[PDB]
Amino acid sequence: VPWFPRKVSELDKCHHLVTKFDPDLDLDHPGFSDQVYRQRRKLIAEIAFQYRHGDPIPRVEYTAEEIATWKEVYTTLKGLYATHACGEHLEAFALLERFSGYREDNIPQLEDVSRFLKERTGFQLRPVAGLLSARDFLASLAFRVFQCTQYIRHASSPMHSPEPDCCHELLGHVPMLADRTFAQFSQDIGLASLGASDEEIEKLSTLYWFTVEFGLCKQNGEVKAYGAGLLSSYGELLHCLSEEPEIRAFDPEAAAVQPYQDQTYQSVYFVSESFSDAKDKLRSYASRIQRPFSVKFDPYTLAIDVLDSPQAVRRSLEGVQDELDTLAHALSAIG
Amino acid sequence: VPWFPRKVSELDKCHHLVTKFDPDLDLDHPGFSDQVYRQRRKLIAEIAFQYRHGDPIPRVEYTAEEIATWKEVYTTLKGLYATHACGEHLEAFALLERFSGYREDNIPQLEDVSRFLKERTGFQLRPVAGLLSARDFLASLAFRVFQCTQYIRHASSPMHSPEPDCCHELLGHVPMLADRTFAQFSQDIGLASLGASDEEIEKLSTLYWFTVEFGLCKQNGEVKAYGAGLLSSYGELLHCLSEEPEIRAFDPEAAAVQPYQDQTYQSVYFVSESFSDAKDKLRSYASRIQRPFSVKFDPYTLAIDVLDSPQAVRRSLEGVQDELDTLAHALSAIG
Amino acid sequence: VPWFPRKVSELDKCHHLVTKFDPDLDLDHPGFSDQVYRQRRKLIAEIAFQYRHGDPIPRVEYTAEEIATWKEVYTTLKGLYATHACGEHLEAFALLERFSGYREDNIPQLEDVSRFLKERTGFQLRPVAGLLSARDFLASLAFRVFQCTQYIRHASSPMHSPEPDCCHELLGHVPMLADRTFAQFSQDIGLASLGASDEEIEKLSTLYWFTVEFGLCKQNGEVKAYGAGLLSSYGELLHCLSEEPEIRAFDPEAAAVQPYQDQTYQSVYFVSESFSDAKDKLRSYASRIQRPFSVKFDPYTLAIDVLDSPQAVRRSLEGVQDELDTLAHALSAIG
Amino acid sequence: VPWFPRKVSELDKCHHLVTKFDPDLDLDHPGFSDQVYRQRRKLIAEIAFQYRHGDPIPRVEYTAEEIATWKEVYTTLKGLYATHACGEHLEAFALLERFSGYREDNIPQLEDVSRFLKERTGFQLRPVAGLLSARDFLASLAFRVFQCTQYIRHASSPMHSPEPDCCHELLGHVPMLADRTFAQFSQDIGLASLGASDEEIEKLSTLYWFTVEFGLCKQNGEVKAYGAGLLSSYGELLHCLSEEPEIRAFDPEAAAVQPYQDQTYQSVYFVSESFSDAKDKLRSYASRIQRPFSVKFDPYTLAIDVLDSPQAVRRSLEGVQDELDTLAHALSAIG
Ligand SMILES: [Fe+3]
Ligand SMILES: [Fe+3]
Ligand SMILES: [Fe+3]
Ligand SMILES: [Fe+3]
Repeated sequence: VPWFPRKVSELDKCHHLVTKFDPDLDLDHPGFSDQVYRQRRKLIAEIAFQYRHGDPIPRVEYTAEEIATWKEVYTTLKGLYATHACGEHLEAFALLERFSGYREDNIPQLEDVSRFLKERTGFQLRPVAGLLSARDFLASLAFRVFQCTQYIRHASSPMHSPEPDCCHELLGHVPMLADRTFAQFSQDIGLASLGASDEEIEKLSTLYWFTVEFGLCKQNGEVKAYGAGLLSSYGELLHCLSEEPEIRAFDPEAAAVQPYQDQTYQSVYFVSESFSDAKDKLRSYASRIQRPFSVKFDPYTLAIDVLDSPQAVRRSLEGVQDELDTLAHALSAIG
Repeated sequence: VPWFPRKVSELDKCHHLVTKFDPDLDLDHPGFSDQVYRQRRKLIAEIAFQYRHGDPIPRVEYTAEEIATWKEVYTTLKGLYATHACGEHLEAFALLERFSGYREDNIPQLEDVSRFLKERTGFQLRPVAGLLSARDFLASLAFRVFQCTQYIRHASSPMHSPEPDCCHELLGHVPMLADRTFAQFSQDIGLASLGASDEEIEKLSTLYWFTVEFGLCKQNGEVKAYGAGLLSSYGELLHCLSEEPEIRAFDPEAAAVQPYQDQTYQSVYFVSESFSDAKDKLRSYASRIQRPFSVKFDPYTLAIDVLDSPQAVRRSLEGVQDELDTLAHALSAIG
Repeated sequence: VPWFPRKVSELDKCHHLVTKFDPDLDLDHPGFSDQVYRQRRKLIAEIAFQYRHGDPIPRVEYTAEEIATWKEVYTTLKGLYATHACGEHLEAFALLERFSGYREDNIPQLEDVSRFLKERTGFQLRPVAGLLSARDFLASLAFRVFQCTQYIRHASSPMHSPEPDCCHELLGHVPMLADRTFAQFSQDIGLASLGASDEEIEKLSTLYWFTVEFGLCKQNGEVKAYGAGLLSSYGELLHCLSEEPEIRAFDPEAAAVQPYQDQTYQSVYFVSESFSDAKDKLRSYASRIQRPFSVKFDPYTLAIDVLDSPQAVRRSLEGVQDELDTLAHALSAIG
Repeated sequence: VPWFPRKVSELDKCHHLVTKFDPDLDLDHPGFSDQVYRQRRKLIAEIAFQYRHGDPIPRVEYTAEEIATWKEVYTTLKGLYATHACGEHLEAFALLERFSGYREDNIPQLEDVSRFLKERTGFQLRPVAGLLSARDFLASLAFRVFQCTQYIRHASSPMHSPEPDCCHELLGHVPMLADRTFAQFSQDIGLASLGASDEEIEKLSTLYWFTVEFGLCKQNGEVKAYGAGLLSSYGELLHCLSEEPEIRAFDPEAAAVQPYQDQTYQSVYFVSESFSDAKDKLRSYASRIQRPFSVKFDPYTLAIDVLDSPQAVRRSLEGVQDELDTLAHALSAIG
């Protein structure tokens, strides 16, 4: 049986011995002349090392050379939201320009966007250095905890980034995460990954690559993009509605074993009619995932309840009935 | 219509113009020769002033004269947990001696005990100076937020305290709050106080006085105490099972308009068979609480969904069916 | 594990193999000089001989003396329904008098009152001569099917009957069965009795003796009677609220093993605050009833679902999800 | 507001002043030389006139020539069930050949097949002469009551029938109605027609024409037919899988206003992936149907609860938790 966390406190200690105190190279593209950026890459990874859950995100000081490229990705891509982007993202980004502080000059710290996501849907961002485990990033996302990075792509590559940075996720991930039914859907991707096998971790990350990271929506009839990495780079948002890639309909099995690269612009895409339809289709795929149990996210204590017994489903079922009797008493109150 | 909070971010700004920047006197008993304790009372009042939600509780430095009285209330009342105290409190206090850091010499800081309650039930302790509003302390309690006071009673009164301190709540309130059934019960007391009138606030606070603050339980046949203030003082825990006060059965309306004082050891007590019997009896009382709506705690975003329409109950009921479809897909998985 | 029916057609064969084609004597009191009444009992018994489920009840002919003692029990007991009887039974009796055909001169046949119960709550009266198995009558009452006797007590004993007749059941059982929550209550006793062992069958029939057959209610503060046999005989309805019997509170375990006779007017009675509270106490008793499975009454096909696996509870919960999506769409429709 | 029934007893009273005591002609094709068949059509039309609910179906005598065309349709169409027909029908027709009494020589009476539908899903066949109101046949279907015709098409036209006969519905309708999901699905079509406007009756009947009467399924990958009239006539069952008609995908609104004829083999068909997917897609279409309320089928009393208030939704919701606490105590029983 593969391992999965139980509390958000247990999310740290068993996912830092595998993901942290690791001396990482600069980028997988080997060798940069960016040593003062590498020390900026080294200090930015050391914030997530001593960070434990419940402690706040320590704020990041920024020099102007990554602020100006944060400005360069801002003024390009915010103008690129009227082009080909999801309309749910447009109202979410308008909320992020008022609440979080999405601007050209000031890059928002990870705390104030985390305080935004707890007030909208209850997600929180979690600072982490690497994407080094595909399981642990998915196992955290079940806890309504999005693993996020605190670094920026380099000024030499301001448009295409081979690794997810704050320009990737604060503009691509978390404006989708401010949606309610997407955040329940993106969690149920991670809710299927607890104790899931390594090919199921791969299949869910194959699924996660094509309906959250790089996924195309359909709002008001017209097809728009809602993927995180689609709304993170310059030409790919122009590429997804362009027709030299092909857009399949979103299927569970076709997104389970889909081949994918990470460097050039992706060929296969998955059109999703709505975030709820992605949630209904993840309900079909998470059922057939073979597992000796299943898990329910217990959102009061923000934990995971293993349903490895009929008795465990019962103490979840009264957790439904204590708030369904709330609905039974609310329908008496209103009227 | 009275005012009630909507988010935990809105819990601070509309409950500090009414409860904070108030220059408080030392104690309601007028006149102490405790000026170096009054500046200690003043600095412990100002830590909650600029405290905003989402920020952690800053740690408190302690001089030895309140350490020794924290040591005095510890070695007496932990010895008084075999006598007349709840067994559900007893295993909880055993968890509080291991996880939170309860001992003789060091008083546990508020961050470590609040991070404990995130792991158990999802309550959090929130630092506040005064008990200045009886509505807002109940209005925060629906948000799974317990208003708590970071000061200590004076060394001249080590046993009886006229005001709730850390010796009141960190030994009386929180080890009840770590129970799952009592936390849902104590929140439903606060869930009736949202938008409720001032005599309904007073009816609920008289109810809160007799089934959370001073409430007596019944485990293993014998009657024990589970009240917060009962498990907070020297002689009162020996007084509640004594027969010179009378213990009534816990009733919805006979706890609503029950008279109460605060100085003398209390006469009337309310025996509760279990916390679930306290929960279903609050379900009967909060139903008849007259209100233009009812409110439901949204445990994902830690907020309140006001159900003032049939449409508002639906967007809760979609959250119930997405919760139940997790359960139906779990019962397919287990078996 | 003993035997219990699954379909309503399987209420017939395995409960007529043990309770039918039995040569029955006239009364358990030894010896009547009433051979024409014996032929009446024999013909009434062979009405239920070839009766299968889905067939209507064949109408019963009545001569002058059973019509006259029906008039006697009707004009005594309807006049006594103002005396110490349930007001819910009073309004249900008014509904029976305008709907089913309750009058002094004509005794109502079983078909019209059965069509009334399928109109109100969905019970059906089902003709059978003897109560020969205490297990099978309860296991029928699981199916919302009340086994019922199509004969009349003796004319020389118009007030006290040693056996349940139409003057017993049509006066005491069926106007309680037309109530919603008491029907769901009395169905849950048989739902507890499905596949239960012999001393569990004895305990559940013993409970049924004290909360359906002879059970006492409390409406508007005042104690009244709602039991079947209490509201079936003349002197017992005035005896039960007299003080020479003792009335304990309704308890799940103290009604399970409570001793009882049947000839003398009963000593111990069980006051119930409401039929809903009786339903909660039967829920708490039926929880602790030891059984390798449970059963859910599926009221669409009127059948019984064994929950002996999490898969069975899943395909039970899917119908709950259809009927709750019905409510979630209804709350969108209304507003 | 249009009129809708409330009980199954009230289903007869206000759907016989509008559909019964009307002298109907032989066929809509004007003029047959079939006077002794017209009296056979008349006596079948008069068996439904004095029919009431709860009163069972009286048996129908059959002479040779309606048996001889029942001989003809049973040899041809049962051979046409391995070809192009739904496999869920095939196991149901095998269930219908065993239980109901389906054979070549004896046309089964309506009582033995209606006793089967109460045994599987809880539907019942209700004898009626004409389909004269498209609302009332839909308004009955919400009650799990299928309006059905106890006559047979003439021997001169034994393969194509201009009107639904016993060969239409006992081979087409009821072996679909024995499915658990389809009976819930076909009721939800009728559940949208309560108090619905005449264009909504027409929109539902055009919907009912294309997903129950003439609807094509997709079982095990291959496309098969599950429509009632498709599995009722000779050449149409080979026509629907043929390619000179076109089979659209089943849609909510494209089935609502879809034009249709009745004489020529139908052009447009609606492929449905499963009966549950048709139930999900009727959940989407009947949601957007404008109505002053919605209706819930209360399957205990076999009646309809009109949900024109939040209070009416609440007395449904206590029915949910009453059988959810059944499920909550079942998950404790099993384990
Ligand atoms: Fe990302
Ligand atoms: Fe307190
Ligand atoms: Fe009886
Ligand atoms: Fe038809």
